[PDB]
Amino acid sequence: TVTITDLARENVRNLTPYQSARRLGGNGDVWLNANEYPTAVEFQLTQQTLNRYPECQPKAVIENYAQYAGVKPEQVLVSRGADEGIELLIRAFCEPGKDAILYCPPTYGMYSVSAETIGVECRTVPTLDNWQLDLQGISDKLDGVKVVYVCSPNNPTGQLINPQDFRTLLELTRGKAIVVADEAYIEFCPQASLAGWLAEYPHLAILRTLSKAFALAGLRCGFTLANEEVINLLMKVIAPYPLSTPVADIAAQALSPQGIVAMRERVAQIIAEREYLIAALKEIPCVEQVFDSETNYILARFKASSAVFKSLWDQGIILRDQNKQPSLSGCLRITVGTREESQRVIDALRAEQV
Amino acid sequence: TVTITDLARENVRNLTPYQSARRLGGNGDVWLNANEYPTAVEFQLTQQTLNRYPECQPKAVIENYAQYAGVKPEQVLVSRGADEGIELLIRAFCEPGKDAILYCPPTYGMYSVSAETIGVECRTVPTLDNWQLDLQGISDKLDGVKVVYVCSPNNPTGQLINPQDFRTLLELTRGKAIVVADEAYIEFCPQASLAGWLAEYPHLAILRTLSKAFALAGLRCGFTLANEEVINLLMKVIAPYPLSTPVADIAAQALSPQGIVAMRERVAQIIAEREYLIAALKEIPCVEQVFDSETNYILARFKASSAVFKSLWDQGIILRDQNKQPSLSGCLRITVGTREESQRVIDALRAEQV
Ligand SMILES: Cc1ncc(COP(=O)(O)O)c(CN)c1O
Ligand SMILES: Cc1ncc(COP(=O)(O)O)c(CN)c1O
Repeated sequence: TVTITDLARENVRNLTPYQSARRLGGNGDVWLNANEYPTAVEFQLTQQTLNRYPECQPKAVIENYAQYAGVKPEQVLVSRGADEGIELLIRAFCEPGKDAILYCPPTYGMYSVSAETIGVECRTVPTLDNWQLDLQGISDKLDGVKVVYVCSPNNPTGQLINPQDFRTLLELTRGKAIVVADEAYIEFCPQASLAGWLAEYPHLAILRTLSKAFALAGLRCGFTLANEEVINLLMKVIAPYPLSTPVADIAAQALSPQGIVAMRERVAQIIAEREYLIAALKEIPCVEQVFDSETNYILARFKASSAVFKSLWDQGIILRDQNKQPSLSGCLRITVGTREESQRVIDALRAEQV
Repeated sequence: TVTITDLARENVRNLTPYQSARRLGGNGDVWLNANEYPTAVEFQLTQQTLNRYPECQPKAVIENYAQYAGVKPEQVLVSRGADEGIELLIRAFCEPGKDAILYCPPTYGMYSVSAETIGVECRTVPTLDNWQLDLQGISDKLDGVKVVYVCSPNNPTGQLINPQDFRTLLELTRGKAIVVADEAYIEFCPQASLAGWLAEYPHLAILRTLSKAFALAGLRCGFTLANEEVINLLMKVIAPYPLSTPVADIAAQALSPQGIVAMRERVAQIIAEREYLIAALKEIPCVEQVFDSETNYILARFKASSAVFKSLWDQGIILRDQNKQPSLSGCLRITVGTREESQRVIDALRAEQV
């Protein structure tokens, strides 16, 4: 007898779904585990046309984002979060069972999940001790690679990748692979974006999202910025109607000139709060080291991190365990929330210190 | 020199994106080309939690739909329309370059588009003259097939597939392939659903949507109904956060007991309007034949169909040309809208008749 499971693809049977979830509804009161902006920003629907299909690429959203990002509208694609952008790039450039993607741990886990699910080889070149790119390592492992993902600023470590090294990576991949700069957190350090480099690199693509600084993770709205040739290829593999009208409606509102002003205020707010938390953490006994951050989260190494994580977890303070990540033994990632939430973390940590 | 296009997958370079679009903004006043409910049903957001990520599978949506469909919650998956359900099935059961899908033209075009884009062989077995399944043909072309798609009622022809033949198809595929009954239009003939057959067939999957009878195409919300084993496999390949909160919010509202009552009223409305249009069309000179329908659209063969289509198009009456579809020479698909819209069609057609 043949089971339904026997009919599934081998890679699908053996893969482990992305570990995003880690809930405890009505149990935790302080959520600093998903890099979400801490407070809700309200939006209401303005377009009651739900009986009709939306545009594949809502014009107002594309144009408002292009204006905001400083790129041409033809260089923008909107999708269901940066997560879908990751998928589209593999779907368009990586032949299953032939081509591979390359990423550098420790970093965002969806690059690997998407490739493994689609059936594309995952090539890894761990970053250096300070999490900067191992350029020599990458240079000798590019055969068969079609897409390279580099998160900058990096999640979960928090630092920016030296642009001088992005220059090198872009040269190494010229005429060989698409370089994807994941800028999910670039709003917190806008001057470091590679968006203005498009005219120099035909193979450069950039991932953006409304889930973090924009405080709209619930909208599942992201973008890919690239030269027209790349955008048009991605448009050949995207679903016909990837964005719902309610999302196009509210996303456009959030990207209005006033919306941008508000987003920048949110960034300033988070940066000021981040610096408070960083300074405070460094003084806590159970904290061994706090790593520099250019995002809305902080990576810190703790003494008995698993004990600390479980202790805060039971207290309703939900963080993100990084102990199993390469090079991140003893590290926990703390999202920057409100001052009160930072104080909850600080006070709880001071309660450990053995 | 290597171009960006040279880096794209061969199948991606050669494929032709799905032909959904056919717009003429502010030019057409009567839209009967996408099988959308003709009037907007208003919904407002009730959950201002947009800064937080949604659940992968919003509980209220899953439970409300399960209740409505008469199946167990564990037998339901929610996605970005039935379009994504089509994708998930290929993604979970079809190994690119090894396995194939099978469908029977003329039918919905996304089965082929998804398979071709992913890189899975498309096996076709045209339906018979009356668009019923060519069972003998299918029986001899199942080698390597992992997923079979059958739209019932069928788009664009409008008729139901004889359940006696679904029984045969299910036996032919037992322990070999997943049979997917596309029930995007089952709300118009609910008694014909195969949802109650799940306990008898481990390999049966059903596609459902909120885009038609539910009048919520703008929400991009669909479902897949199947036995738990199948649902769980599909859940291994779906994106971590496939549904936005605004959509989960409003979809749940539309699936409330009162929402179901309203949907059924919409169905009754459309059926009554459909019968009016069918009866009227048959009498028009330029109409050669009107085919039976159990949906919210009517397929009809016309004399000089291309002339008729262009004529109405220029008059602001937008239909869906089927002239290029196998066996559908001279046919146009007319969505059932309001009485006024049906009259516009009837009056325009009577203006031809040469
Ligand atoms: C580095 C990184 N990239 C991309 C994403 C996805 O962003 P999205 O909510 O637009 O699908 C995330 C969200 N955790 C992320 O951390
Ligand atoms: C037969 C059929 N199946 C599936 C779909 C997709 O439905 P959705 O708007 O839920 O992605 C459609 C929409 N035209 C359809 O006609």
